[PDB]
Amino acid sequence: TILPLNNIQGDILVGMKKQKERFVFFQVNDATSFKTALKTYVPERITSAAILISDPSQQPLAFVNLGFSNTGLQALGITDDLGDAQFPDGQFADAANLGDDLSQWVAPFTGTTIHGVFLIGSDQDDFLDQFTDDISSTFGSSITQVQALSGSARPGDQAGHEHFGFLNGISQPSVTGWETTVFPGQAVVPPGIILTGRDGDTGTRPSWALDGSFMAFRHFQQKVPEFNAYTLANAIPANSAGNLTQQEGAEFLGARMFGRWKSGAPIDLAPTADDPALGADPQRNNNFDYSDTLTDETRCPFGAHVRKTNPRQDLGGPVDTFHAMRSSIPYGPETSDAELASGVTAQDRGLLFVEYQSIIGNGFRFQQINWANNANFPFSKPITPGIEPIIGQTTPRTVGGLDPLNQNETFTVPLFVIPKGGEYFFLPSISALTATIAA
Ligand code: HEM
Ligand SMILES: *[C@@H]1O[C@H](CO)[C@@H](O)[C@H](O)[C@H]1NC(C)=O
Repeated sequence: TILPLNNIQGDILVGMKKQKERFVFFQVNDATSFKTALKTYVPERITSAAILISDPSQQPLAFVNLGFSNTGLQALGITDDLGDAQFPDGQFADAANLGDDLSQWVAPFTGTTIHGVFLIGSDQDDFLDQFTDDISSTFGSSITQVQALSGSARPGDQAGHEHFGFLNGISQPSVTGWETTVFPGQAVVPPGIILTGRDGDTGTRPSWALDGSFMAFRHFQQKVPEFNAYTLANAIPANSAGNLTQQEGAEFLGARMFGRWKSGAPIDLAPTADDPALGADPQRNNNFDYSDTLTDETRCPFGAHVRKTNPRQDLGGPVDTFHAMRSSIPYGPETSDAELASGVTAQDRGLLFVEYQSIIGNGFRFQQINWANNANFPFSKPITPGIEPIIGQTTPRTVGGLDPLNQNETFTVPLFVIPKGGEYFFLPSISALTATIAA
């Protein structure tokens, strides 16, 4: 198969990888007028995977992608069942299943009023704002913006790191069907794991849904001073290499919780001390599979974030089904010295989380419920793994094995990641936007 890269919305396959991003959540007021605007908007602004892989000289100053919720499709008279079990009811109706404290959800996510989302990516505020204004001007009164959430990469040497300090966006699946660089340790999967209607997708899709994908969007607020204080209060006293200072033990505990050091070095490869050069090297930073630590936790806890969300050899071999693409971006200001010293969050910051898959229940939702929330996953281990400490949502939030020298010790971890809302969207192919959605 040859994927039509010019017809696939770029954030799905390639990722915008821009320094700034805005999510404009909207409701449709006038379906006919919306469709009329869409037919002029799409060819001019919707950015394909082909554009994202081209030289920067051939790229627009901002990229735009567009997804619809179930109620958005219904509002537009797009009534065919897309074949996904969770998409029709929306994420609010699924939130309790995910383990969410519903009291922390906020409008306009607390229902199914949201009809869709424009994602705008750009390396600069000015261009982000101009392309946002272009949407407002093009669509006019045919839509109402019900929320805009804006994110930004962190500054300086923290570019690409999320707010707890950890380098993000290292490990992504690679799909067959196009010409791409594959790094050592990177999963290679059929395109239908990500793209609806392609090989590997087992969902029952309308023909017009070919080369779309489902987005799980999550708005997470992060509690950074609290996370930092917890690592200091529970600093690991020693590892195989020797005794740790409190600061070293706190850094190590953070790395044990994630499965990677802040630099990106995976603990399976660097189990006792950071290796920043390894973290920065994509030829090496993903080249592990837990095969050296299937039945012990010295090299990596069973319940570390990355191991829970991608179990690699814990599954007994390569498995296509549960991989997904991520295109998340941090939001909010840096954490001040005063904030860190107090140990108490004073500003709103976090992650605008974006995960793409053909089957919501096999990607985001499987990683969340079957794996992260599941105290007995990974299976068949000599010590109960417990709840994933970063995003696991089962109480008590108890995780074992964080101390490599006392693996039976359990850690009860306060929740540092608060879901504030989210939605399930479908991003059609570019042709489907104008030939089906706007018909
Ligand atoms: C604020 C919340 C979150 C933060 C701060 C966070 C942070 C990170 C970091 C630092 C990494 C390691 C870098 C990498 O491998 O790319 C990572 C990996 C990953 N995360 Fe998260 N994450 C969050 C939420 C989630 C959620 C909710 C899920 C899914 C339910 C998820 C799924 C994944 C996956 C699939 C990987 C790659 C694993 C691999 O292939 O080895 N993350 N995340
Ligand atoms: C390692 O730490 C222990 C206390 O936990 C201490 O007794 C020992 O002297 C330390 N080792 C050295 C010599 O650094």
